[PDB]
Amino acid sequence: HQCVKLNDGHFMPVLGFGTYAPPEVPRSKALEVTKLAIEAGFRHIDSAHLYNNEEQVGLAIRSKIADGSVKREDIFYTSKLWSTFHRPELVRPALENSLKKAQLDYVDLYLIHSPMSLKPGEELSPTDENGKVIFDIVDLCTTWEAMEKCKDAGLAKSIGVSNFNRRQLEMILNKPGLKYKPVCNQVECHPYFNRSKLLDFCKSKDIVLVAYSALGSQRDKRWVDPNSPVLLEDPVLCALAKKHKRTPALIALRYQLQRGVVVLAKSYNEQRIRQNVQVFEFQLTAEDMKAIDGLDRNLHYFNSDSFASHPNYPYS
Ligand SMILES: NC(=O)c1ccc[n+]([C@@H]2O[C@H](COP(=O)([O-])OP(=O)(O)OC[C@H]3O[C@@H](n4cnc5c(N)ncnc54)[C@H](OP(=O)(O)O)[C@@H]3O)[C@@H](O)[C@H]2O)c1
Ligand SMILES: O=C(O)C1(c2ccc(-c3cc(Cl)cc(Cl)c3)c(F)c2)CC1
Repeated sequence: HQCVKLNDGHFMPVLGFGTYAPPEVPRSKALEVTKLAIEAGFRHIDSAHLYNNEEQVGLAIRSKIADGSVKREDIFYTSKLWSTFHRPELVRPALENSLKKAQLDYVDLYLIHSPMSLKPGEELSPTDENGKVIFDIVDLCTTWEAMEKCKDAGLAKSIGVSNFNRRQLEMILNKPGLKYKPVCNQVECHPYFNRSKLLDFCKSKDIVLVAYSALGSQRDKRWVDPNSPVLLEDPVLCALAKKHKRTPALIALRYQLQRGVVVLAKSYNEQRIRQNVQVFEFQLTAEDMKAIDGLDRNLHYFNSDSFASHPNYPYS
């Protein structure tokens, strides 16, 4: 039930529910499982305009609020500005549109989803006559300024970023007249890509690293190489799981918590959802932690093939 204090004074629960499902998963499932996650103890819910599920996620919270299970102030709710909305004048309207879909007065946290700005307009993934995604050039410091206006108007209690590397964080950090540092940076983080260098950097700046694909990602065929290793079949995680008689997933989650990383976990399965809350019931030894440290293989599960050429692609 622990939270971590953010550098603007707000608190964030260290365990979060990921809500993204691919589009073939029907939208009514996001409503169901967000309800199950709250019943199970999740209070930190991660969504995004890209996910096409914020209305369902908002309806889940409203329902659990109306049945007396939680109050609005107990729920930590996250959304993200998609990359077609980086131009500063589009940021407050994008946030306001998310608030209307979810039917909430504020978000607990608003993020820049990705630093790879994209052609503004209505399509989430605008593409040219030759199938290429269409980039756009935007000064992210102006985007950030508009983010800061959103906190001031109280529509976002906290603001942060996602998928930034060190050079992009410093750019916000070294901004003349910077009012609010980012509270966090949400990045792909798991034993095969542990981001120890970035984590050390964010720790020195009082910026929380938040892990996604902490369980090795959904291995979606649009993005993930089928030949890539399966995180949860890893013999060291499996050996550790038997020792504590937990599960591999639970080893992977506990690893992030003990190194001070806030960890997300997606599951659309009732039983696995309730299992993940058990991450608070045990602890790994310092030597288990070193063993997991040695799995790092610089492996990004997400294959960028029209994105590697983006000037702001963060694995450059
Ligand atoms: N900011 C970004 O760019 C970004 C990028 C990616 C993701 N995210 C967010 O963070 C979340 C990241 O997670 P992810 O979507 O990449 O998937 P993930 O958390 O890495 O999970 C991958 C798979 O593990 C399964 N799983 C969950 N619990 C399990 C358990 N106890 N035992 C065995 N398997 C289990 C799930 O399958 P089942 O559903 O069948 O249980 C899930 O599909 C996303 O949902 C999204 O909210 C953000
Ligand atoms: O859950 C998410 O946020 C998704 C996602 C997954 C990955 C990315 C992403 C991938 C690469 Cl290779 C690079 C960057 Cl900056 C973001 C992204 F922008 C969005 C699956 C929709």
